[PDB]
Amino acid sequence: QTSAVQQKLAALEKSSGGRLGVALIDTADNTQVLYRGDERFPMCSTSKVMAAAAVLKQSETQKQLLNQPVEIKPADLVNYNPIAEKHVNGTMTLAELSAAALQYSDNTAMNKLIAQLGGPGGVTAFARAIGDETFRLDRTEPTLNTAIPGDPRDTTTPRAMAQTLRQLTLGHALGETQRAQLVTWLKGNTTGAASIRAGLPTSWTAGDKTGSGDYGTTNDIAVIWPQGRAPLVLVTYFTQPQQNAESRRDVLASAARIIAEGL
Ligand SMILES: *[B]([O])([O])[C][N]C(=O)/C(=N\OC([C])([C])C([O])=O)C1=[C]SC([N])=N1
Repeated sequence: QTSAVQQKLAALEKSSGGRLGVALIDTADNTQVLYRGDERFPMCSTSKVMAAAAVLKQSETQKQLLNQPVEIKPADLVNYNPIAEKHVNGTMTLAELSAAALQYSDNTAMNKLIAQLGGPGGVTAFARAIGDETFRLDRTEPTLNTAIPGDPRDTTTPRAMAQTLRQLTLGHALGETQRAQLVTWLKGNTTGAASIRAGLPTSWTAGDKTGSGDYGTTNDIAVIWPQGRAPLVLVTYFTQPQQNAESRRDVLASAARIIAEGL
């Protein structure tokens, strides 16, 4: 079946010239709305939620892990390091790295999370441990953002990422204190007002993690507390046919608005 909402998303996609993937979970009734929900998309920085969550899981058995210092060296800097460059020849704690990765999309910070987990496969292993059979992280920053059409590296599906984000932020994949920490981090994101949240009333509370990469890849994953009802989880992924395509956060906002309309 094709619902009215799915028809509108396809219309949006046609006008956009790219490929759009959407997955909604409404936690009031657990119902789902998907558009290309089982197609793979490059995650880009939306993968940082899984990495941060994996380190939060490690911290459940190490009370001091989030305060553990990690050395930042000049050679560690990559393409986008707004927080880590302040700490070169110094240290950042794993909490500071997590916050920088999530709230500023610092890529050096992400590489330190990946290293703490033993490499990209450590992030994938955590995904599997919490029931996500789809997620895969294969590379570090910055090459995990190449976003080449047809490449399975560093991809997931909208369906899988919505389910995982629900389990991490509203369910019991993490301990209570760690879940709260992840939600606090996402709610303090600085990069998201033009993406999913631009399509929802600005008055609704939400947290999100954006992603950007080559092929004009423009992504967002969000947990949303709408006024008067149970939270939503919403994934919007978008990627374009040209390697040097421009960002299209407006397409994510438009997808979110269509979903909101549909409630
Ligand atoms: B993540 O997807 O937010 C990390 N993003 C990147 O590394 C890319 N751009 O990030 C900045 C510079 C902050 C931006 O302009 O979006 C990136 C990697 S490949 C590419 N074309 N853009």
